[PDB]
Amino acid sequence: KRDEALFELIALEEKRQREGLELIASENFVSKQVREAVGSVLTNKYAEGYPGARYYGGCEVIDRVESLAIERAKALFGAAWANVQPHSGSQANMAVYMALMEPGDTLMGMDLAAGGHLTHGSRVNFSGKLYKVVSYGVRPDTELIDLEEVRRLALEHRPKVIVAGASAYPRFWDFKAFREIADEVGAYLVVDMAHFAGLVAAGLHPNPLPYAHVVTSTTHKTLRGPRGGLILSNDPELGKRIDKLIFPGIQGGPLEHVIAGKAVAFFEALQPEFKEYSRLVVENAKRLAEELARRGYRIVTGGTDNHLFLVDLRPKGLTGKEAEERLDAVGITVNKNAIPFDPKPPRVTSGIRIGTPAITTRGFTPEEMPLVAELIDRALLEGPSEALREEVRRLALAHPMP
Amino acid sequence: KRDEALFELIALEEKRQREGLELIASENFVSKQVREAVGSVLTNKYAEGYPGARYYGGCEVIDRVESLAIERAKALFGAAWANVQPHSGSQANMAVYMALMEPGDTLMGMDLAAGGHLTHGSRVNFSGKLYKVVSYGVRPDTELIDLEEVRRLALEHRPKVIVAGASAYPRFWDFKAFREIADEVGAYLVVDMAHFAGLVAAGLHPNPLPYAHVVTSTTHKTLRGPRGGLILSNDPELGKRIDKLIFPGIQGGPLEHVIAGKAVAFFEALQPEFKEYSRLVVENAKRLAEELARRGYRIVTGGTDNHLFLVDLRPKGLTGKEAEERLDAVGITVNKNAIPFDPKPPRVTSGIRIGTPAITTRGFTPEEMPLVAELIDRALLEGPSEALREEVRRLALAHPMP
Ligand SMILES: Nc1nc2c(c(=O)[nH]1)N(C=O)[C@@H](CNc1ccc(C(=O)N[C@@H](CCC(=O)O)C(=O)O)cc1)CN2
Ligand SMILES: Cc1ncc(COP(=O)(O)O)c(/C=N/[C@@H](CO)C(=O)O)c1O
Repeated sequence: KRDEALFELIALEEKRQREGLELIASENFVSKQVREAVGSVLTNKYAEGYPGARYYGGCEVIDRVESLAIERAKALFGAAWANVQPHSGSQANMAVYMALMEPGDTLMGMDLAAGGHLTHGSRVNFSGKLYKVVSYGVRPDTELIDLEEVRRLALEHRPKVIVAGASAYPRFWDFKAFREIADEVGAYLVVDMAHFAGLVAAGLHPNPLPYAHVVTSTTHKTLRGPRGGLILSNDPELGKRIDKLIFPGIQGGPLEHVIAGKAVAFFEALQPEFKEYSRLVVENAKRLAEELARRGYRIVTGGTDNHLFLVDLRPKGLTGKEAEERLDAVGITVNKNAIPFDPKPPRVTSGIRIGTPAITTRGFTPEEMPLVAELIDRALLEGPSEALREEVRRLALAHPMP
Repeated sequence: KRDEALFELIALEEKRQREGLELIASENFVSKQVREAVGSVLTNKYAEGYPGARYYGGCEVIDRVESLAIERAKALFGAAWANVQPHSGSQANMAVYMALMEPGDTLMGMDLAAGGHLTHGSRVNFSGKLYKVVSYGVRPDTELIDLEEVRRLALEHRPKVIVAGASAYPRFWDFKAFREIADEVGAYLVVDMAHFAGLVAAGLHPNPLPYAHVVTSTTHKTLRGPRGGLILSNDPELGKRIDKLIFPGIQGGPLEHVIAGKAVAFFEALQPEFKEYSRLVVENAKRLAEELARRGYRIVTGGTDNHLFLVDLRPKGLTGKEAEERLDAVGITVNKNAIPFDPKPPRVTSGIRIGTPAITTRGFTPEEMPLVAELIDRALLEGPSEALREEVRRLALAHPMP
């Protein structure tokens, strides 16, 4: 018997994805071959351990798959060591923190309200439960990280680990300065590149590998791979320590079908086509930010260096929650996001976050960003209408999904 | 461009799975429709939070998928609450421990050599690093759990959490007695049913749900679903606590394509055909253990009540590592496994673990277990030969599976 109730929902989700504009910055659409690998029989194999050093028979082919994912990751990112087993970006961070720190040690990371991730020290996350947390944010007058304040905080608190990277920070990172600061206090520098890993792979974002002691990431988001995690380093001895925390430390059997999907995603990113895709992501984001500024919004930090930007909605008197709702009503998905020193509480906010990776995967190009900006503005100014929902639906449908 | 090299490896793994006898007790073969759900576009959507309580818009269909998995898990096991987001059995156990304990509390679980899982308190695992561990074993004479020793250990050490369930214990569990022992010291009883979850669902193993405070599980062993984790409870208020530890506590975005696969697996397990499948799993395991005993192999406890058994290879002068290699040389896949009171460490061991869920899925019957026992025996006694490898290959190819 086919599970028809479940597959009816999958068909509805396929239709939903085709018929709207996905502007949430973390999203992307994986290729059919990434899906083919993830849906493979490799899920059937228990393969605890590492290639050639497994706790089960029968892993000869799985070992070739996992080694292929590892070697491609090292080639793609210019790394000396990789671990491709983390089930998610959160598990990548967890293994690294547990390899470098004991509970009670001090972790330094970007404040959630300023753009940091839950795993960078939030009190409701294991990162802020197991470790003492020092957070850094952005300057009120620049909207940017203040390296002098990062350094001041690190000297005062002597973190064991400093995390650079974020989920909602629209500019480049000074990885060299972060490593200088970590060196001054004897901390490890961990770079969580999840959001911008595709741009690093494409050479369109500074590469953190030479400066970080360890780099963590998601394989999804701008890298456009299957949902899962990744760890990289230029230090294979540190790598051996982290391998032990992934297994037997915090995971059991790895998802070898997902690892096969990671090998496919790395294959795709090693092709020259991926650099052009990534160039268009960055150009779409800059252009869309510019076109919204021309229509009367303000862009936090004035713009963006990467795939995402933050819209300050105060020129038009809207909250992030209101804007989210109005845009959802016409099939445009964004997410509310606090602006620096936001005057509104976090369930409300004064901003939204937009990213271009997903629409760029569907073939949107920079000359189409004025129209996207116009439709966003109309939704915000006019509120929802059937006509605007259908214009968005036609536009989405005209940009086929992988 | 298609990633031909990676897909050639997948084809080699498909061929390996067709042409050998997969006797690893923790493995199975998922159906084509479980694969189809896990390969779906649902990977593309970030769905942090829970159904009807998401961070982001656009989850209206995802919520119906996750809710379907939740409600089918509740119906399958008679639970009042379920969490279907854990990425793995390891993450299901981690979240439960962090919901019920603080680092430094006492955790009581089964000794690893006696059958307990790494996440039941191993010092190289988060369970033995974050918590103070005390372990119960089995009796040296019968190799069975002695509930009176379990009771003494609990009274002496006053654990906050007692774990019942195991990776390699071949007999039934007295969950009522474990709960009485937990109540005597005010401990929470956590049952990790990962190995026997399918047998519970089929009514062929005592159900822990009435007696445990919390039940954890994998979806991919006897449940024959996608690779992932699961949490259940008959207390929906305890469930709300644990939901917070899965997210935002230890995970980020859930794998909604895998969750769709879990829904499919639970649908398959609710079918009458699954009860007959599970009956044959247990009959095959009992018969195969009896057939090897009649060839002179020592079976730990003399037999099995479930899908797995352990062979003590000390009388044959072989380590489990050597047995695993010899069997794999002729296409019979097992894993070396610790046995109770094992003098050798986990990378060597004195035994092998065999289970029947995977071959039973391919249609192996109890009347074929005499032939499987013969092939295992010859592999250990004579070592490898192409004629023996081909005999194994023919028997495997007689049992096709899409
Ligand atoms: N009873 C039981 N059997 C099981 C497991 C289990 O947890 N318990 N496994 C659960 O997955 C599998 C084997 N996995 C294991 C992997 C590593 C270690 C371990 O203790 N490793 C140590 C020391 C190794 C050595 O020196 O031999 C380490 O890595 O430091 C144990 C089991 C299958 N059989
Ligand atoms: C009782 C129990 N709980 C949790 C897990 C952990 O499940 P993930 O592997 O993280 O999905 C397992 C796994 N067992 C494997 C070896 O780990 C095996 O037996 O062969 C288990 O047996």
